[PDB]
Amino acid sequence: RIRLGKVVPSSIRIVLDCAFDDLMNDKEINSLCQQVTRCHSANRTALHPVELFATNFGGRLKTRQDFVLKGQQNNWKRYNPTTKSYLEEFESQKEKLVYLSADSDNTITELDEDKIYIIGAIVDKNRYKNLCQNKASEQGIKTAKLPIDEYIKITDRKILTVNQVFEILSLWLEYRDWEKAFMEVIP
Repeated sequence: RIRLGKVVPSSIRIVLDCAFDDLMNDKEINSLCQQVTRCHSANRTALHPVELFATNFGGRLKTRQDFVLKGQQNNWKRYNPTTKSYLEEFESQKEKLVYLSADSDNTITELDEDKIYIIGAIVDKNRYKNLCQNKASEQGIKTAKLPIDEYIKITDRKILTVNQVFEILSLWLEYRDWEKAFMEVIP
């Protein structure tokens, strides 16, 4: 791709919620692990890089990572992995958390610089009905989906990966146009 303009970092924080390794087999972990790297690489070159968080980061996911990258991950900026839940890291900013979920009745129309956007670090999330709605709802936090229904077939929407959702958000900061952003990532 070709990026127009000067790189200005963003205040926004984006959290990969990695507490779902109960759910996946090894192959799915291996695949999640690659999508995590991919989020970081798209962040590395964004026009407006965020602070990327990996919460509840551990277990088979951390293992697969160190296995594949052999330590390069520790050199990643602006990248904050932590065993703590996003609920802990952001104890003082709970009302600033937004859990993204295709099942929300809310829709993002813009991202705010003061907010914290969560992506469930889960593969084939389609086997799990309302999985991320249930979780955030139970926590008292707001959920929202991306405003992309006019651009994606409902059966493809459910198939969007963790880096795809990240890339859409990152690319939105650059173009401030949800359709330019979406099209850049999908076709």
